[PDB]
Amino acid sequence: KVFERCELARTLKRLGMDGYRGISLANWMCLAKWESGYNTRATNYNAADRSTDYGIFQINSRYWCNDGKTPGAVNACHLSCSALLQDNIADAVACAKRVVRDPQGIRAWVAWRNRCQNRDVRQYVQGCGV
Repeated sequence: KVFERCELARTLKRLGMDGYRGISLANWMCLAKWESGYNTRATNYNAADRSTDYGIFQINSRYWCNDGKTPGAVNACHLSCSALLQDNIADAVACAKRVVRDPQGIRAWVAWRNRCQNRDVRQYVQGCGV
C-alpha cells in the first residue's frame, strides 16, 4: 500500500507514534517519506552485505527482522520480515518503536540524518488534523 500523506499521519498518531521516545509525528513522516515514499511493500537488497530493507520504514534484516537469508543476522523485533510488508503498519510501527528504544533513537536511519535532522519538518503534517 502507498499511503497518502495525511492518511499516514493519522494512522501513525492512532498507533502511538506522536512523540514516542521524544520523536514528533513530523519526524516519523519525514522518515517514511524518504525511506519509501510511504510504500509498505518497498524492499531494497544491499548487495554489499547481503541484507535487505523492508517496508515503509525500510527496516534492515541484519538486526531487526528475520528473513532467514541474512548471514549472522538477529531479529530484535522478533518478527518475520514479511510482517514489515503488510498494508497494515501496526507491526512495522511496533518494530520502529523497538529501533528507537536503542541509544541512537531516530538517528538509527541515515536517511533521517540526511533529510530530516535540523530541518523544518512541519510541512509533512500540515493540514492532517494531527
